[PDB]
Amino acid sequence: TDYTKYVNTFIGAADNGHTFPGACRPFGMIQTSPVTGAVGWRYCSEYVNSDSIIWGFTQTHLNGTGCMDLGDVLVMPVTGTRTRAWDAYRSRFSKKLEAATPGYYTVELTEPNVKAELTATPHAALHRYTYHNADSASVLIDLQHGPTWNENQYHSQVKECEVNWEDAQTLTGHVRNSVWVNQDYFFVMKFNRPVTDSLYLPMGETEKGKRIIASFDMQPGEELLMKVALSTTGIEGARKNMEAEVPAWDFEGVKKTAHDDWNSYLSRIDVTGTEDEKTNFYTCFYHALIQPNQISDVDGLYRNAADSVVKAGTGTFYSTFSLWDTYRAAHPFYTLMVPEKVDGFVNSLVEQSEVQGFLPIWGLWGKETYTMVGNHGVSVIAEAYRKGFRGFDAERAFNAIKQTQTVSHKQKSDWETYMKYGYFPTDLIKTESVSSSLESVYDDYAAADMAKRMGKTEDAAYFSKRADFYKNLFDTETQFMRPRNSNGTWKTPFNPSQVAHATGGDYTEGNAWQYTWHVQHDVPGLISLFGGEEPFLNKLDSLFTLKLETTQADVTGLIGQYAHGNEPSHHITYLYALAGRPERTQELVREIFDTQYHPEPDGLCGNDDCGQMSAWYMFSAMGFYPVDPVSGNYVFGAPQMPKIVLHLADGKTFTVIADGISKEHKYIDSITLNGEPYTKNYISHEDILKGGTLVYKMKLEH
Ligand SMILES: [Ca+2]
Ligand SMILES: [K+]
Ligand SMILES: [K+]
Ligand SMILES: [K+]
Ligand code: NA
Ligand code: NA
Ligand code: NA
Ligand code: NA
Ligand code: NA
Ligand code: NA
Ligand code: NA
Ligand code: NA
Ligand code: NA
Ligand code: NA
Ligand code: NA
Ligand code: NA
Ligand code: NA
Repeated sequence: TDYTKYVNTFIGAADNGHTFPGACRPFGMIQTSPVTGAVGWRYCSEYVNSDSIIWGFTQTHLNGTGCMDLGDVLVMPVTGTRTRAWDAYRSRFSKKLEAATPGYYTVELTEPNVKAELTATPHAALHRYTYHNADSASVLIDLQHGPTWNENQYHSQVKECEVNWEDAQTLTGHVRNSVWVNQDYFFVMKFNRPVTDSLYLPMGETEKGKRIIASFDMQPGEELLMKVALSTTGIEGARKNMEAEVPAWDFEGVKKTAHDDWNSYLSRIDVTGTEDEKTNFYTCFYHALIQPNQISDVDGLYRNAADSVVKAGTGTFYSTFSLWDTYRAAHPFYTLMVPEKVDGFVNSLVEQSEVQGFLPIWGLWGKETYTMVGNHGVSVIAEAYRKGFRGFDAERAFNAIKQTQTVSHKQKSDWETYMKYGYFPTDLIKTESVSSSLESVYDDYAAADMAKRMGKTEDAAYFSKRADFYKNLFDTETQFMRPRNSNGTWKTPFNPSQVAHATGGDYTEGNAWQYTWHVQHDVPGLISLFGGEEPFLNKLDSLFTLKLETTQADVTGLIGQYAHGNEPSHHITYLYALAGRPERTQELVREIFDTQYHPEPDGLCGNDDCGQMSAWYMFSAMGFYPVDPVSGNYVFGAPQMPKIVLHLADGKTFTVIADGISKEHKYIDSITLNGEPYTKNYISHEDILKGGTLVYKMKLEH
């Protein structure tokens, strides 16, 4: 079966989603995709489905980020007049003739009257342009272009740019830009026809990039092929990358390689359901596998955070580690379904820690962006170790964890303050005091877990003490995780609904209603703080029913104050089950499936967040979720499709059956594992990997 047919790459091409529709390989360096715009300047995302103007095609993209992006090397077919203003090469296009499938994108560009087709290898983009008009057939190569939230930034974003025509078919160059991350890239670009003339357009005073119009001698209907390979290291690295992957001009072959690569992953799960269910699921699977992105050359060389070219220990170095999001479910998903990449990811995290002094917080292009809170590379490593991954040096990995959690670092990890108080005090830490505290607690728990498993008794005791610090922020009077002053008192006034954006506030992208539940490692301890299951459940009921009338304009993703697009919320629906009311978890997961994920461009409730929203969906569809990722226990909610078969790495299969699932039959009567009654509220990683059959008998009665 061809599972790629269920991937709709336009899903999430919207303000809520921030996906890209163009061609990439799983975990690749190239995401070659259209840049679109409308009227005025859009803050974020290079493509949205409602736009009807294409600026060109860039070679690098992040999937589902809030605003960070790469968007390097804009190319655009041009016909007619060669010299124009920088913004005058754009084109309308029809939706009818735009199409995509994993590894491939095509669109008809009305203005130049050119069809564009894009495919990709791990390090190269390959384009095929058909010039219906071949009048001064040309290509714009725009090295100034990049994704910025305003136009002033756009015209100043390049710090350095050098290009060279090596011959009539080959352009090479180097760009450094600054916006979201300090990025150096090098490229080799080749055309399959000789360039007959080239022109540099005049650049703005602050523009350090270049805009090149390259021309070709062509006739109507003729094709031009362009390939471009990138490198972090140098032009020779880019050349070697190209030679390894696109040595000639085999467009159909590259497209097929990409198709087959995607199917080699997607075929690891067989979903039975409606067409829409399969489209939702396989598109999620696709989104989860776009990143982390390989950025090393084919020989393992990469440019690291010290701006030095070095060799990856494993031969491959990855970045794009959106760890605040992904530690929660995307990383667990890789441990199950993409285990052969986990050791490589851990090695990449550790190597960068050894350069910068702490694990990547939000790693991009091998650099640090410091985005969001916590240090959740710690969870990823501890989880991998707990689950039996041994393709990394555990001593080096634990040293990275220990340095991360005990040596203070930017932007938020002031451990002297933290250990003085047992929390980050709101009066001393201007923003995110509570979110940074509670999220750091999880990392200390993870550190303790790995320490215990390595027999590091003293370290385990140290980190276990820190893992209890969540208790220091729970106000029993109001029953919220509440900001706390350095003098011990609670912050007043206190509005538990007030959303924080570091406008400021003590939480991250949310409020106390969400963060009160952020104790993934010790849900029993949190229940105890509440005074038992009954008051805990009463407070959850309030979370899911509280709507605000004077604020909170877009309620996108919200069920009361539960915010499905905000990652702190992702484990919350499962807390009902963990407090002895699983039928409510079952109802709520179904509600999320009914409302928050549809197989349409505008069908997502929120940005995909580098595969985290997608991994949430895939786990929840199977009926279990990693509330506590390091534990390797998956807490039951309810399956959402009739049957899901996992093909595991050793040839075993784990089959999930939602026996009798329907619109109203959404509750679980009973669970059997390998034919025997199963009464625990979770299933272990080990039990999944053993293979077999998990049958949820579905019912109406509740
Ligand atoms: Ca989010
Ligand atoms: K923009
Ligand atoms: K860039
Ligand atoms: K279409
Ligand atoms: Na425009
Ligand atoms: Na089109
Ligand atoms: Na011509
Ligand atoms: Na950049
Ligand atoms: Na021509
Ligand atoms: Na590189
Ligand atoms: Na994790
Ligand atoms: Na989690
Ligand atoms: Na992982
Ligand atoms: Na890395
Ligand atoms: Na990184
Ligand atoms: Na992990
Ligand atoms: Na979660």
